[PDB]
Amino acid sequence: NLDIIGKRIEKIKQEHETSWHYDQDHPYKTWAYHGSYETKQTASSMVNGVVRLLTKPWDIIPMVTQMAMTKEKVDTRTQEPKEGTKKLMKITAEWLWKELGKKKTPRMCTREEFTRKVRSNAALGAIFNKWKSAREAVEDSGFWELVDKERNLHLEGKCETCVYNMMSRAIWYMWLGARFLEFEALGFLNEDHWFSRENSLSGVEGEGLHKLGYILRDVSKKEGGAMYADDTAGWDTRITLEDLKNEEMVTNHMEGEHKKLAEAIFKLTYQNKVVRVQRPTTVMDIISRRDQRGSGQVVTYGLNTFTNMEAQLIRQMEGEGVFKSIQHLTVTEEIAVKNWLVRVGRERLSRMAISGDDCVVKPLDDRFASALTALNDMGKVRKDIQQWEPSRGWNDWTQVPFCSHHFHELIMKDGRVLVVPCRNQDELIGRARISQGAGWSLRETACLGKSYAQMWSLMYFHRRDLRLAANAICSAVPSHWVPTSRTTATHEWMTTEDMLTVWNRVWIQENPWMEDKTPVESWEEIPYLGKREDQWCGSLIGLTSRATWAKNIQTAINQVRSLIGNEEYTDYMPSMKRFRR
Ligand SMILES: CC(=O)NCC1(O)CCCC1
Ligand SMILES: [Zn+2]
Ligand SMILES: [Zn+2]
Repeated sequence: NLDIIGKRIEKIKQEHETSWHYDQDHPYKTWAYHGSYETKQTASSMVNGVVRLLTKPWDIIPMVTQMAMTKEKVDTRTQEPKEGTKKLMKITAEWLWKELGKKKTPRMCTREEFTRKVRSNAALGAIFNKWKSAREAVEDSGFWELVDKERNLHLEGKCETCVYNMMSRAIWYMWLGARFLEFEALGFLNEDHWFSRENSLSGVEGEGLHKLGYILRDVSKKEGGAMYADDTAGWDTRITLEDLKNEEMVTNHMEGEHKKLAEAIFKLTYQNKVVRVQRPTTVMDIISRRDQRGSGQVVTYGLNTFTNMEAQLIRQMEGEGVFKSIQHLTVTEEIAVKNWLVRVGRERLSRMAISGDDCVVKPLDDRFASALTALNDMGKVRKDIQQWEPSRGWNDWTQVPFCSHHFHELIMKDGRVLVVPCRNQDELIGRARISQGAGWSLRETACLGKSYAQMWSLMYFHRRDLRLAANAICSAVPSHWVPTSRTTATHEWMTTEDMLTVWNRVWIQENPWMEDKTPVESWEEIPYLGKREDQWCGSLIGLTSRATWAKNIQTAINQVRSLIGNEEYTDYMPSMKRFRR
């Protein structure tokens, strides 16, 4: 408690020693409240005019238009689990780290790795303040003094400047220096692909939307019961102290300066948070707590994946009756769990596809559906079902939801079999029509649109409206202008190369589920979903407004060409059969 956080709080108390007050109408019961000073400020989503002008039929679809417009679960507290649960979680975490580290070496990430990261404009979610942008503070050795200072503080076992700014979400920013030190200690989890499928068997980190469908299908091929895919209710707010402690056991695989630094992040930022919060009543409240998730977007992913793999293995143990009760674990129930992990624990990881808080499990049989005592006690309460009502399974990998997607089996006119990702096309068009940020040029706007268009052509080519609208946007943006993206899966659509050539690389060449690597010569070799499948997943094919739009597409393309100016443009519409004269 208050020794570990006191320093961070005293430094802020003094930064605003003109303001300090212990207010009596503070709405925090779960969050420890320490005081407040004075402030006054707020990020609304803007519309991409290039994408909107080339998707006109969707101007009257509320599912699309509504997306463009527009904290009582973060004030909850999960009961510390039963003892038998704590034992199960501790034993499984131990085994899992060993498994994940069998062919990886934990290592410190570098200034030079973090420097290049912010320059190529990755999202690390920091605050703007001594410097301007993310890019400014990196080029300057007086910054890395402020970093150097903190780093030595962490080795000394204290912490001064590592404070969360708050603003089923609510993202926790940290000043860049704080994000560096996190990244230095734990960046290896992402950067060295600890949660690749090759390395973790359950994981899909860096597999890409074009491989996930194939991965669910290979899980389907295993003998067993239904595919379960239960979402947890507000998973970040359900991360117990015991989860943070079991996550910390990765430091047991570390050494030297690294081991101390990783230990510092876990003990001082994760297991003892300090957070500054705007309360429009506007002030800045300074609250603490020992539990819940609050890392950076990217480390959160890897740790969520870890704890999720752990819970689902344990839910599988309960379904297979490896243990009976969670109130306390016997010493034979210990050796039985242990014997299980050793004998079948790798086989059981390969029955799962886990991506942070999200999972699909094909358990050994359907007893799994009513194995709820361990899961509920770990605090990983399922969403939109009664706490003790059995999970409902899926009989068909092409119905399982995973990473906001479903997957179709699509058979090429030459018999080869693509497995393609999909979701409600209103979702895909509403997202493409949004440009997060202030002060975009017509050219930067146009280049974002082209990123979406190039993705549609790569991932969602089997949807008729998305192929046509992608050809239209790429016809309407200068052929040579480069795709952009302000918070960068595997993004092979981020290139100026011929898209049919990328398609052959991604779907034929680099695809391990394709045994015949015969290139595809033109876009008409590449099949669509069935017309009715396309309509089920939101297609406007058959509607009057869409038939007009398609017939008169070269007129919308020209409107955009005229707003941008006289530049060098390619016509891509002859790539489709109907427009090919
Ligand atoms: C949709 C489905 O097949 N099963 C999910 C639940 O288990 C049942 C309702 C919420 C969780
Ligand atoms: Zn610190
Ligand atoms: Zn679909």
